[PDB]
Amino acid sequence: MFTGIVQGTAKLVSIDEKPNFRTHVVELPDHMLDGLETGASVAHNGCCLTVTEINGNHVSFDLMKETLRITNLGDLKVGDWVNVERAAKFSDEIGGHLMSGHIMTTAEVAKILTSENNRQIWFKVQDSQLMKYILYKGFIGIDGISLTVGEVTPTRFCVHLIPETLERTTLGKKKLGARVNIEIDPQTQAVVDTVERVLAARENAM
Amino acid sequence: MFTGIVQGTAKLVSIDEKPNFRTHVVELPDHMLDGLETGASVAHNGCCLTVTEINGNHVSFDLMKETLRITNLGDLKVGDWVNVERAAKFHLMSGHIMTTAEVAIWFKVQDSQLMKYILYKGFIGIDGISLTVGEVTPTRFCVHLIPETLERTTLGKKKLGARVNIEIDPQTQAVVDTVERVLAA
Amino acid sequence: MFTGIVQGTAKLVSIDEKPNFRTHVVELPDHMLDGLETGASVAHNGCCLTVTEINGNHVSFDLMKETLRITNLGDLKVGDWVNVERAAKFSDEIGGHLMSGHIMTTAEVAKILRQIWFKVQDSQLMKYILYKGFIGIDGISLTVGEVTPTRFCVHLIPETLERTTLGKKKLGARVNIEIDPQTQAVVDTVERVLAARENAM
Repeated sequence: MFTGIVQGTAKLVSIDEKPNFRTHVVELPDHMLDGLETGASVAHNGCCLTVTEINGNHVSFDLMKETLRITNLGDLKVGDWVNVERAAKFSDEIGGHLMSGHIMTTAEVAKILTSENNRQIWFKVQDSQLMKYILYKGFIGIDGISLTVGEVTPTRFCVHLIPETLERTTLGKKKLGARVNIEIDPQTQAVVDTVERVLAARENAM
Repeated sequence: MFTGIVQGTAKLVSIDEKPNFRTHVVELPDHMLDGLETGASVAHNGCCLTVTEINGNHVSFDLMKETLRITNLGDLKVGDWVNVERAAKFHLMSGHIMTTAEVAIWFKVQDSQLMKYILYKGFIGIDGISLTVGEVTPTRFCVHLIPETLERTTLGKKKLGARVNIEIDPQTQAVVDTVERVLAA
Repeated sequence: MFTGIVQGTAKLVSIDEKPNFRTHVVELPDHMLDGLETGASVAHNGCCLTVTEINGNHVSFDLMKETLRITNLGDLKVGDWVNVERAAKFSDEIGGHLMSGHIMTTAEVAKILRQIWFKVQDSQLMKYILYKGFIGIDGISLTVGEVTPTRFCVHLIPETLERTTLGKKKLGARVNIEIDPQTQAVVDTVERVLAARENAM
């Protein structure tokens, strides 16, 4: 599990390609190393990966072709940067929302409205069926970033940013068109799914 | 995430106003400073804000356009007090303000349409305080407050016509929306 | 708190009966002993219990008379096995599906094909048991398979089957049930809302 509070941005240092997967080597922030052992789970742009090897501030991970296909991770190139977050423990506060690290969909940066001191981004969902999990003032995961859902529509939703966000993540550098990993708030999906089942159940019981 | 159990009140000691943006400096109780770091979340009157700077017990937070638009924080004046809560650990609150209400305790809901989420025997977030809804009407609702609560928050000091931040219970919102979308059909 | 991720199985090596309570001594997997102290919470078959004593790898707990009729723990005989899990630790990575170790009812295995069908003791609770939802069985975090107004099933993977005592259960066996807390609230909110909807009429 993750909080959506990015602990750092790591740069992609090398890619080792294989038939069924790809190896990603990142240079991770020094503070992220203590306690870091192989097999640990780190989120890359919100996608949960496991440590395979560590060398100084250089950490390794393997990506199955599914992951590459389904997330923006498969489009990364060396020198590119990702948001990183180590797994959450019971002693950590949840600065954001409780995130799985499970990416199924991506969204596209549809529009950016920049003004003095402010930045609002609009995203367009790939799966409109998913908008039902994206509520006004709700939570949403973006490239591993926990964010408040601004105005939403049937096909898009937007978010308002603070400087802090722009200074800690890669979000601010994403251009129009950019594909971002999306993660629906698990707790929200659960609520919604549960209601539908109840309503279905009741409909039949009639 | 927050619990809605206020951990303290803090005094606003500095305000930096820029177009569509403020930076508030609050003086935090020493017991809330423990383990606080920049980037962390703290809710001010139920509103999630992010620490930008720590100077002793003086803690900075930026307030952006939407925040200013939707909450009563922009109304704060130096020397004013806010309900503060550090982020939860292991009612469960998002820290996302939907609207504000006026003390009419009975509250007159500014955006009356949101009443569909304010229900009897239900939870609600008032200025960061988790509460259960008492009686309602189409335009307003009531909450029953207790002594410790009044003393430990700025809610006590809240006078007729004063505005409060309303956090809709995320669960209820999800349910309500869901129900309608379904039963619309 | 608990995750629904069973940490092991332990054999009941002793039962000391009293009028008001009972004492079960289990033999805990060695891996579960480091850090364990009296007062520690350990779930047995998904039911939260407290360590009264530690004699080597044999750990003691007392069980209230009520808890005994209410759960399957009362059914235990020396030599029987239980699912065990220590409550979570600060340092534990957040995982599983947070369960409180509180058993609302039990169910009987009614058919086995691994797909197990169950029969709930307190059937008013079926409204919290939903297809595709979560359910706690003898402290195991599972997913509800098909459901009837009477019974529900689960489909078991071979690991689980050999990490827990679930796979060893036979027809007519009683299992401890933990209703997903968040599901209750939701199920509850729903009905509230629907009510409002009619009352507002």
